[PDB]
Amino acid sequence: GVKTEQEDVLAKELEDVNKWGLHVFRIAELSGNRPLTVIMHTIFQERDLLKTFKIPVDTLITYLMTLEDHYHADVAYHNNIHAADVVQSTHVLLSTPALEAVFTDLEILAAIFASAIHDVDHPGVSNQFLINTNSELALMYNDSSVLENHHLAVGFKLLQEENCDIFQNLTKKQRQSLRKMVIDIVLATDMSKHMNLLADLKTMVETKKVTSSGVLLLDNYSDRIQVLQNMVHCADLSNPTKPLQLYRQWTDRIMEEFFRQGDRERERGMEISPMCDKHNASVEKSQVGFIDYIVHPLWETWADLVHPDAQDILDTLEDNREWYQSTIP
Ligand SMILES: [Mg+2]
Ligand SMILES: [Zn+2]
Repeated sequence: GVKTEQEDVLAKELEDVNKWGLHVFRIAELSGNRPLTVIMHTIFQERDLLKTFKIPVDTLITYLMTLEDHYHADVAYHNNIHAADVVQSTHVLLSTPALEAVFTDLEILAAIFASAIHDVDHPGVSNQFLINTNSELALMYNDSSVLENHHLAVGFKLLQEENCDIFQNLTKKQRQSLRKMVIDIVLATDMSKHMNLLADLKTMVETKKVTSSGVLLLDNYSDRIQVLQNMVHCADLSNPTKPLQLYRQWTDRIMEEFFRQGDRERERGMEISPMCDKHNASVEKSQVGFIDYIVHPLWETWADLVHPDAQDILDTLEDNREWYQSTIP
């Protein structure tokens, strides 16, 4: 009737679910490689989303396990642990004081569902690799946000498996709005969209308006979805902002995945993609470059939007950047 000793240690780790720096690798081990299922279940309960959207709990668990099973266990980075991490990171960003009572239950559901599906069935190679090899996926999506289109299509298609339709009790109006937001969020995870997303976030910080209660004013769809898009984008680019023990595990994983792509490119006589050549790699210099050109400008702009809620996240990012700089040989 009550939990095993393993289930109890897992539940104690899940008490950090509202904190930046959750031990997500430990949750992966303890859950029997079910980090996405257990973290999504915990967040759905915590935010009362089963009651709000009348999601049968058996349907939720069946869908979450099905979704987790369509992440590839042999992919070192773009797997269920990364999905779980982005979900939990989105969950913390949604709870930021500057956004209190800003977003509806449906918008919260969209951002979390989007986070959960955002990399499903990732083959561990880039859009460019799928385009250059003339893959079926690239043919299907006309070389345009190939992986991100595929993630969405799989995330939604899995709702049609036996007892998997977690949206069965939503009205058509709820479903159409949820779907448009989830699509808008996942398509924005394509790094080709980063510069336009960041420009729009900066424009929003420059024209920023606050309510009498001190929270952000977002009074049109365009502004609301832009913030959710940048939020899930920040969660996706949050590794360098985590405590260094977590950041370094993510770096080991992305470099294993990139080097594997580089090995496949070299064996096929293809040009080796940036940072994918294990014989010509500067892990440390690449991380400092990633932080300086991509991650820090994004998180600095996010920190301005929700000032001062993200100051400790930005501090961890700057400390991690200095640590990698100090190890450049
Ligand atoms: Mg992705
Ligand atoms: Zn991702």
